[PDB]
Amino acid sequence: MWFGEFGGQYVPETLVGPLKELEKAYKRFKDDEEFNRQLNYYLKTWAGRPTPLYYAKRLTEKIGGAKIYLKREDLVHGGAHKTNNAIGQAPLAKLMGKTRLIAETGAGQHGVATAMAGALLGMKVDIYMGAEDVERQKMNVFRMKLLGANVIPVNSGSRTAKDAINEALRDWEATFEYTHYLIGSVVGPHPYPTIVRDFQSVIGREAKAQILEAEGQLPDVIVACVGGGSNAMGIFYPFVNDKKVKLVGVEAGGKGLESGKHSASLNAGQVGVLHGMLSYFLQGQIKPSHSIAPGLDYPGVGPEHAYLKKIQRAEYVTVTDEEALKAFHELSRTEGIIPALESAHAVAYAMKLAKEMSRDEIIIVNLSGRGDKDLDIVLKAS
Amino acid sequence: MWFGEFGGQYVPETLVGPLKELEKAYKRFKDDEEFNRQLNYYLKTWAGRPTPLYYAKRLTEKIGGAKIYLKREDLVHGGAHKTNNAIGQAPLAKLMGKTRLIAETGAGQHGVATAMAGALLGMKVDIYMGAEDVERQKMNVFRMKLLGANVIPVNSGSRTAKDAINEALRDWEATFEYTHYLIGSVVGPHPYPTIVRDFQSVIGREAKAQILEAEGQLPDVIVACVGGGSNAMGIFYPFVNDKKVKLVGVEAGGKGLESGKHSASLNAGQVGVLHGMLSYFLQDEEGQIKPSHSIAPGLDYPGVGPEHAYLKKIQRAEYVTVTDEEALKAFHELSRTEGIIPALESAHAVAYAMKLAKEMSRDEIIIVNLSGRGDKDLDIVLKASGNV
Ligand code: NA
Ligand code: NA
Repeated sequence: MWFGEFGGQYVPETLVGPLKELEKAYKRFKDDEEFNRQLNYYLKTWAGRPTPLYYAKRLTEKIGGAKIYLKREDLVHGGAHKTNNAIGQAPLAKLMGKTRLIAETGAGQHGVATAMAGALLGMKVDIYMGAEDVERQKMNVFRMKLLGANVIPVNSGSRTAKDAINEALRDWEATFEYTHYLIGSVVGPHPYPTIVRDFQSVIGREAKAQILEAEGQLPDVIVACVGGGSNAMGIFYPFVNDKKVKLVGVEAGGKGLESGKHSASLNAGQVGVLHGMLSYFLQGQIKPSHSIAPGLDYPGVGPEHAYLKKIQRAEYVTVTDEEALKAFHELSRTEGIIPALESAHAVAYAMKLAKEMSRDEIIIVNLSGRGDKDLDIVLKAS
Repeated sequence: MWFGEFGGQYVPETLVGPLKELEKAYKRFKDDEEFNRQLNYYLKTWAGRPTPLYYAKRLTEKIGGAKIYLKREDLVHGGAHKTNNAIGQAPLAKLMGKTRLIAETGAGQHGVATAMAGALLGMKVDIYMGAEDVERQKMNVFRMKLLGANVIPVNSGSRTAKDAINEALRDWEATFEYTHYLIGSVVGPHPYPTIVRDFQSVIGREAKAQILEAEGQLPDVIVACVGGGSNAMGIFYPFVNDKKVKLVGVEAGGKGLESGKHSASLNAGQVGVLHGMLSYFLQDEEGQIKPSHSIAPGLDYPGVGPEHAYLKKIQRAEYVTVTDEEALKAFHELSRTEGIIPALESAHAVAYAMKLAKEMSRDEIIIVNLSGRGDKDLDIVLKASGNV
């Protein structure tokens, strides 16, 4: 329910029933042999798991310190770690007798991931998306329609992600009998933060096993970018108990901390209730965020990261638009891997951290996705 | 050098030393322990091999006939099988003491794959590309420059693939001391058709093991799309001695075979010489390579590998055509039905597999090589199909 004081289930009574039903359904299937046989089989044959753990040899020699490994989630079907979550939540919903999936999206990336999972399982999929987001993300919207999903633009208020979230809550409230709300990150009321993190944990369990095979030891640092925080928890969570591993989350520094134009909820937001959870967001009411990485452009952050920060298990830092962009070009030229701009934040801070560390130390960076979707954006910038 | 009567080494005398040195190095390293260790390590950690074999249940049942499995080359780093070849050849060139990679590309996908490999190995990369093809493929070209590669537009001839290949050939002739010419399909002068096939054979080796594991027997048919024939030879080759295994190569039918606007070299082409090989080519009454059309840019290659010409002669493999209309429907169909957006080249294979399974019985099996992912083609498909 909670992670320290963070988390919770602060929703209108109308949503309490649907949430307990989700929580009970999850408790039953989570460890179920048959449900896990279906999920591991989709992740293998359909999604491509396991993803490799890659030694960035040339980048490492260039900077001069720590060995840099990349967890290559960029190679997941769809090009983004979000697939892991969406393909876990979709079959679950079908086991509860749901014929429909809804979800909201800002950058369009969870939109794509959900439409894909829906196509696979033959469920209807409706995606809420602010009309201003729709215009900015022409290609993700087309991807969604290609996969057979309906994209409902929201043409009220600020016409942004905040307006789309609310419209999806009102929808689910009306249609939970047959509809599952497929939340995209480790946010929202219990049990979503836990469910999402459990479905992304596969990343860390593989990474863990892959670095023991390659180096004979656990890593010294694990770096990962943080929007809501699903890829970060995914890779962090199997190492939470291992005291020797530093966990570093990298939030979107945007145009700089002092400009207002960033998405550093943990580093600069205040605690509050939002989206049915107690955590950090930028604010009284939500204030707008910004990031060149569209997936990091979300006012809030996960309550389990809020917790890890409070108890100091994990450290959180920022990287600017300019820093991520240079790391986008760096990894491309030096390793032949074009990273998602979200992932480039992690890479950019890994590059800074490596410089100050010893040649015998080890950083693993969660390369949360590939850069193909971001080519237009980088072309306007450069 | 030969596959029956096709293949050969039809290049100026200047290129014969370079091609002997390449053949000598390949025979030295092909079975070398360390070379294969490093190659397999890259193919695993950098490219993401193995790729899974995926059962498309929903599609199979909708059609109501033979089983359809997709070999998921769309998941390889880069989005396409091409990477398998590029990461085979680039280290080989380095071990030969070369510091520069050059390459032809028409769709831009091979040039991207070449750029990625050169970036990894820290080699210079020059990509020759038809000026008309540069204009039609702005994101693949941006990808190449992002990767550190220089792109060199070709304004000679019809400014298409054919001309890029010749300019590539002319450059290598001058610079072969330091430059390896990274040929991107099972084409070119010997030893390239053999080499490229050998580096794509991994696909069929994985598929053979995976289908045995999944079904307890070999496939009844295997379907791959054919431009130059790289991905098809890759999946075909480890099954060629398995006599019962049908092999089907699907070529671009374009607007229709009777329209001339297509790219079906094996079905409608004549025997000729181009690119330093003897194989099948699309040409007119006066011998010149005719322009090739397909909605799938990677099947614009105006000829085909000599080994496919050989397999067609001895009727080991069958070769068919599929139209733009048909491939485009398969692209939509696979996206809705399996949530996998295929490359338009691969959608040719799927389209044929969908036609073939319907006629076959429910206990027969078809492996389709899903050669690439469709992200690169979305601008094309939105223009063709429309903004829904
Ligand atoms: Na945030
Ligand atoms: Na052809």
